[PDB]
Amino acid sequence: AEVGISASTNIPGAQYPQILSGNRVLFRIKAPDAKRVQVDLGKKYDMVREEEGSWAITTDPIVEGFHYYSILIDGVAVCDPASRTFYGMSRMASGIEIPEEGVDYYNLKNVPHGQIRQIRYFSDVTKAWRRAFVYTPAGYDANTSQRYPVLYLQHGGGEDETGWPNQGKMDAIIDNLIAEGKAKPMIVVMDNGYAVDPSASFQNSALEKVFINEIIPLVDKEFRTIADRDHRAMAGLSMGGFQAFQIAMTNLDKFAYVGGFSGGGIQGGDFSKMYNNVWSDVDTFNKRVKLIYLSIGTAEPTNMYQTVNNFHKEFEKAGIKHVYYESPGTSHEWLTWRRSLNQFAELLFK
Amino acid sequence: EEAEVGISASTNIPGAQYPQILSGNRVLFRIKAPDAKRVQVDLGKKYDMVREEEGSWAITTDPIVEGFHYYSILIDGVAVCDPASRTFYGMSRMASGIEIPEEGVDYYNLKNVPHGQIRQIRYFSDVTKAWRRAFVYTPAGYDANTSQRYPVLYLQHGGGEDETGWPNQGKMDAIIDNLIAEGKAKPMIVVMDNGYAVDPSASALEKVFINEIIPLVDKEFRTIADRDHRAMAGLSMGGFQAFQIAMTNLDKFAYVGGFSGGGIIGGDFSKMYNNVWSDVDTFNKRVKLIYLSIGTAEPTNMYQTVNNFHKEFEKAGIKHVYYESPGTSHEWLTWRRSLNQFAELLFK
Ligand SMILES: [Cl-]
Repeated sequence: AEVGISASTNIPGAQYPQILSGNRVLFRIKAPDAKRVQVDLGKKYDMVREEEGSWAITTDPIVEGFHYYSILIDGVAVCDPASRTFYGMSRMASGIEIPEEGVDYYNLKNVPHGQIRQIRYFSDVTKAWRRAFVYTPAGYDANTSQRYPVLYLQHGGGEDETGWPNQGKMDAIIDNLIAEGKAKPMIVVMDNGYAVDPSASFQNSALEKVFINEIIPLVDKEFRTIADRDHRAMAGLSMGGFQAFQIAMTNLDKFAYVGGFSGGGIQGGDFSKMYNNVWSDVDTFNKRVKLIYLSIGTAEPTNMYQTVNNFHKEFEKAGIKHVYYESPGTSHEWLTWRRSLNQFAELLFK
Repeated sequence: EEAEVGISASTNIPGAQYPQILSGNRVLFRIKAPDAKRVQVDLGKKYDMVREEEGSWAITTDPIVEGFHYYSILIDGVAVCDPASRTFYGMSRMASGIEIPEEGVDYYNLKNVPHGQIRQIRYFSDVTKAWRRAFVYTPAGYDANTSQRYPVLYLQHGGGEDETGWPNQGKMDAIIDNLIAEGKAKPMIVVMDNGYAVDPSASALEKVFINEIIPLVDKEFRTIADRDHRAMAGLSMGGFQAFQIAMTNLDKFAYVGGFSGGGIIGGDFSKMYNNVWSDVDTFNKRVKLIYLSIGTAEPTNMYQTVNNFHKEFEKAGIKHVYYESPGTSHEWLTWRRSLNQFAELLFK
C-alpha cells in the first residue's frame, strides 16, 4: 500500500517509517551512493532503489508490540536516522512500535502520574559510579507520612537501566494500574544488571553484593519505603529474571515476591537442591514466599521457551506454588515483558 | 606510519575499544565494515578512513579540541550513529557524541558530594494538545527538608536538541551538585523543558511556559514563586527564547541568561521587547541579572550577534555580565562553562 501512519518511535518530523494496513511497515532512506541498503526487522529485507537516491521497502506484516531493528548499509548494522534509539543488543539501537488494537494500558492517560527519577551512587564493590532509575507513585511528595513497598525490576542481557523506563513504558503501566485500583501504590527501582568487582578472581556475586549491600540500603534510606521482606519484590526479564531468582532465593530474608519474565530456570542438577537447598522443605518454603511468578511468550525461540517452561514443570512436580503465564502470540520481545509487568504488579503486596 | 594506542573515550559504549584518545588529543577510530565502499568520520571535519587487512577501516584525526563534540560515521556517504558510542539528541536526530577531557578540570564530573536528583515529569498541554515531558533537578536534601522552599531556574536547550540535552550533553547535575556542595551556588530547582511547541489549530511556546510549565512546577514542587526567585536561561535558540519570554514577562523573572544566543535585531535597540528597557534606570533596578556568553572560537556570525548585543547593552548603560569562553566554539563545553558561571550569580 502507500498511505500509512508514522510510527510513534519516529524522531520528531520524520514521516517514515510508516505503518501500513495489515501492520506492514514502509521504510524509506536517502542513500544515493550506497551499494546495499537493508532493514533488519524480524528478518532482513533488501530495500530497492527509487528516485533521486532514495531506497524503500515494505515489510511483511509485523507483529504488534515493540521491536528492535537496524538499518544495514553495505552490511554494517546501524541506528536508523529516522527513529529514536534504545540501549539493546549491547549498543544503541533503533526500535519501532506497532500498536495493538484495543490495548492501551502502556499508553499515557489523564490519570495521576508518578515520577521516574535518576539517582547516582558510587559502588564500593565495583569501584565505579552507578545509576538507577526510581519510580515513585503519584502523590509521593505530598503523602509524607505514607510509606511504600518496593519492586526491584531488572532488564535483560544487552540492555541497561534505561530499559524499563523506555522500551518497557513502565511509568504508564504502573501509573494506570495504580489509578484503576488494580495495583497498590509502590516504588520501583531499575538498576543495571552488570557489575564487575575489579579485585575478584547468569550468576554474579558482585551484582548480588551491589543489590544487598548498596542498592537496597540506599533506596531504604533515600525513599519512604516499607523496608521489610513482605514489602520487597524482585523481578526481571531474561537475564534479569535469572538474576531475580538467584538474588531473591539466596536472600529470602529480604524478599517475599519474585518474578522471572522469559528468564529463570537451569543434567541440570538435582532440582530439589537448587539455590543452596532453599526449597528442600517445600511446605515451609511455600509459606515463606508470597509469590513466585514465571512468564514466557508462546512464540519464543524453542530453547528459551523450554528453559522457562521446564522450570514451571519442575515447580509443579515439586509442588512449589507459583503463577505461570504464557503471553499469547509474542516472542522474546518487550510486549511479552510489558504484559508480564502488568500482571505481576497487580499481584504484589497483597 | 606505525599504529598507536590510547584511552577509550568515556562516551564509548561498555566494552567498545574505539574511539581512543591518543597523545595530543588526536582520536583513533577503527570500524569493521568489510563490504563497504567508503567509510568516513565527521568530527570537526570529514576524514576518510583507510581499509585495513580484515575489512577494518581506521583513521587518526587531527588534534580534537577539549570538550564535547557531536560526530557521525558515514558509510557510503550515509551519516549514522557510530555503533561504538552512546547517542544524544542533537542536529534534530539521535547522533553520536565524543568527550575529550580537560586535565585538572572536573566541575562537571561526579564527585563524592551530596547529590540532587533529575526527575521526569509529564503533563498534557492545552496549547499543543499533546503530552509533554520536562526534567526537573531538585537539589540534595530536597525530600528531607520539607520546610524548605527553593528558587527555580528554567534552562533551555538549543536548536535541534530537546529536553534531554542539559541532563546528558550538559552534565548539568554534576555542575549544579558541585556548585551547591562547594557553597558557590544557592540550593535551587532547575527545570528543563522542550523548546518547540506547535498549536494543532494554527507564541505557542510562550503560553506553554507562562500558562503551563511555571504553574505546574510551582504546584508540584516547593518553590519560592516570585520573580526574585525565578530565572530563565538557554543556549543558542534557547537563549533567544529566554530573552523573548523573560523580557515580555518581567513580572515573572528577575534573572536572564543567553549562552551563545539572545541578540534579536538596523533598528532602535531602545525599543526591543516592547520598550522593556526604554527607561534604562528603572530597568536596571527591576532586573537582578542579565548574562551573555560566547565562545571565542564560534563562527563569526554567531560571535558578532552576541558581542554586538553586549555592546548595545554597554552603550545604553544596561547592567549585564558578559563572558567569552576561551578556545571553545558553538558546542557544549561553552554552555557547561556558562551554566557554571550563571548559576553562581543567581538568587543573590
Ligand atoms: Cl538475556
